[PDB]
Amino acid sequence: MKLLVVSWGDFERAKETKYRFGGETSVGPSTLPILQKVIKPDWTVIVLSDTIGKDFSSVETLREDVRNRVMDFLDRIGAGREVDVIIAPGIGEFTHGSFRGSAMDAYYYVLHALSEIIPTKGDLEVHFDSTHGLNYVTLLTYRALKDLLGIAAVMNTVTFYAYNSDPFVPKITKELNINTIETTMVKPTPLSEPLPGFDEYLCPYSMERAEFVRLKGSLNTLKNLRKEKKKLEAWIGSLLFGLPLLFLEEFPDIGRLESYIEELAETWGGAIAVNAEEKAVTRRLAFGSGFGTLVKLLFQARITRGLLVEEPYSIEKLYSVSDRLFRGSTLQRVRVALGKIEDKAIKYARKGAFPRDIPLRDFLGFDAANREVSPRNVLAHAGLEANVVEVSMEAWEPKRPEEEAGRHTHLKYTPVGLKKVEDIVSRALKES
Amino acid sequence: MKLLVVSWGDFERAKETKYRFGGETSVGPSTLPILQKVIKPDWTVIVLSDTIGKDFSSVETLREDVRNRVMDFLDRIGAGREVDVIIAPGIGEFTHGSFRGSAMDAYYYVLHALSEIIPTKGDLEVHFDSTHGLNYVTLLTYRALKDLLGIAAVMNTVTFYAYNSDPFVPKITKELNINTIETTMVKPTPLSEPLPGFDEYLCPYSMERAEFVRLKGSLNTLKNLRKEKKKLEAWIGSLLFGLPLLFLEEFPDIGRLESYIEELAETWGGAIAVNAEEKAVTRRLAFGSGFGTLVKLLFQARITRGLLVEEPYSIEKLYSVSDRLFRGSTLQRVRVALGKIEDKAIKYARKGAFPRDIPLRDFLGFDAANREVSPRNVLAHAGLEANVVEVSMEAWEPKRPEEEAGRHTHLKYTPVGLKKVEDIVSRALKES
RNA sequence: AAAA
RNA sequence: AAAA
Repeated sequence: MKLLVVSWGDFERAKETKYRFGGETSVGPSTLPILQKVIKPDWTVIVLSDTIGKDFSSVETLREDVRNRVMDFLDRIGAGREVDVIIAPGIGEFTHGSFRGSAMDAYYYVLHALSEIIPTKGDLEVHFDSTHGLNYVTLLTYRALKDLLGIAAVMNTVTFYAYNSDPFVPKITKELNINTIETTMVKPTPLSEPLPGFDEYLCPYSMERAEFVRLKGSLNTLKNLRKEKKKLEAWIGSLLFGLPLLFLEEFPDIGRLESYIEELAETWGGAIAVNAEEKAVTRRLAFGSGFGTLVKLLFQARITRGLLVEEPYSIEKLYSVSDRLFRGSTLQRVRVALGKIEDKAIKYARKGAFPRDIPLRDFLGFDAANREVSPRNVLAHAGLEANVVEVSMEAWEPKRPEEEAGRHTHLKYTPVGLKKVEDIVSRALKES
Repeated sequence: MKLLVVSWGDFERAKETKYRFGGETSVGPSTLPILQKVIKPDWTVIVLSDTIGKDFSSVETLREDVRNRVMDFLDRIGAGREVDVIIAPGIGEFTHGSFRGSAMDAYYYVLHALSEIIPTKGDLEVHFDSTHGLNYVTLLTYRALKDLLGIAAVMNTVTFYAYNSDPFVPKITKELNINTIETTMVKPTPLSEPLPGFDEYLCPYSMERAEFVRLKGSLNTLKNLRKEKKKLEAWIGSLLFGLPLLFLEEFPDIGRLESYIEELAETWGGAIAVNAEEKAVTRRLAFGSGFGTLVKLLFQARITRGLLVEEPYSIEKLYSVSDRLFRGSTLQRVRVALGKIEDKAIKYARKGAFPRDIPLRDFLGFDAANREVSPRNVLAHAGLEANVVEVSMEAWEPKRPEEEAGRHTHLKYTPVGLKKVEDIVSRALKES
């Protein structure tokens, strides 16, 4: 899949020039037609600031004005309708109207929008044009794109190309080359932050205390998050630290994560004030880092949901999941931890023993004496510490016990064991 | 250390305006004075494109013209002269001049310059202003700065703030807010790139192939680097995968890395052709990703050189190096590996026995079953594999042997063991 | 609890 | 080349 993302400012103010790109040439006010002709992408995203809009009767009319002006300009330059348009919240005082709010709303808004567009299945070839962009929208869009692509790179091959034309200068420019400014294979970077404090999801920009306190207390989302926070941090730590059983057992509820992000986004939306008379937009609520973390968390769950299975969870599944999630010494750590349990399983099966509901301590033949659960042992043994894991082997008639034992031996956390694992992993994440 | 980095284009064409920032107010053509007043940095860096240059016979004439116009503008506005100016290789055709080369040279040049300015001891508070920047020079400078700060964060606390003013509309705007667009605690990111093939240090942009193959063959750098490559990759993998003994034994020669980077940078500099009459700059050689990797590699060595000591290496020294360098399950694996060696050493010291130069396999009491060195066992056990490591206890009179064994027990790779480990770690870095 |  |  080939994805073209372009950063635009006041696109209607661009002068007619010509562009050079992939040994093609082109005449007009935009790079987008020659980029589409050479790169031939499956999908195009246009990112710009709402600060070009002029219809101040309401928020939906402002977006409608900006969107009509993009669609009119696409027909003019001949670029086709097969496009997504991200209308980011911009800032500044202009003659045609006034736009106020946190500038970082643009990062959170674009991140949210891109998280619903970037495919969560298959390889990605991503092309980014900064040519026409505002400094601030371009930098925040670059950053949001890189953050989600780093997460998609845990499951899939992700390549990224950046473009920028030579500087335009009126009255002297004959033609602009579209330069390559980046060519990267994106490294896998799983989410590596805890969920923050409840002061950090939605922040007052210009809303008084009575309205904010009442609004913050009205949100189901912050109530339900208080309750799941430690479970979600447990899951984040499972990709970061190499804990394949914790990855499956703490796998988040995607419907639930959707409704948290929906409720925060539409509360941010409802707090935007549009004054038709003064031609002022005030974004009275600002997004905080916690909204960004939730968006990334949902995206990471969509990227990895292919690996989630129906319990019970076998050694063979834990190998299979681990091969997709983990690399380097992390992956070898997991294979050493799983291998020790698999070896004992092969020996039991060889002698027609099939233990059920047995603590991992007993299965491995450890001392009943060492039942304290340390951070050190939970983290250094892929989360499979002998005092928190229970083992069950299915009974079968073995023929090749060395190939068969692994799929027939199931592991789960004990109820008590899970809660101690959750505490250790949550705590290790927060002291990163 | 507080560090201010600024991104400038045609700084002289900016209009007088009012800036708001940190409760202060400033009237001027530049953000720089109000940024310096409010942030009070220890050091300022200005990054701009050489494509502003006017009457050039030579590279030195180009750079003098540009530097002199920056110093005129600094004096004219608030700012002082405790300033580095990075004059970056830019691109495009302008009234006064024509600049041809790889646009990505700006990234490698700014990365090289910042690697010689950003301090490599102590915490970093870094401020980045993009308001006056060219789109392409701004992204490449942001990226370069983030790449180096990620390495610095392995050893020190690094915080990063980015700023961008509201958009300027000519003749209309009056006051401009300087907005915050990023606040970040920079995550530790050790270098995760292998050194590339020998075609990726310097590439012809505009050079005859006879001239290029002759230059290549004349470079001591590429000859020496052919010999050192696997060793340098072993050391990169040691921080990445958690191998504290390999980190000490393969610690690279800083004087030689300096020499390789200066030869590549000097060669790129001399391949730059200036035609006085047609006012044309051609950078005949482009920097490749391998110049980037050598710069990051020298920086990560400077950041970590305070941890290095001479042989021998105690279990106590390896705990402390691991405590500074490693986190999560990587550190807890180091501690378990080292702890098993210490435990066994206490048992020997209790019996008054002080064995020397003994294979780790024999020291731990391993049998004969396997003597092969698997990537799995090297990477999963913090590079302390049983067949490649030799243990020496240096005899003392034990009183509290459980407190004393760590000081007096030393580990070393065997000469044959070091080679296999290098091959395994080098290959792991290249696959992942 | 031979690589727990 | 502060809405190429």
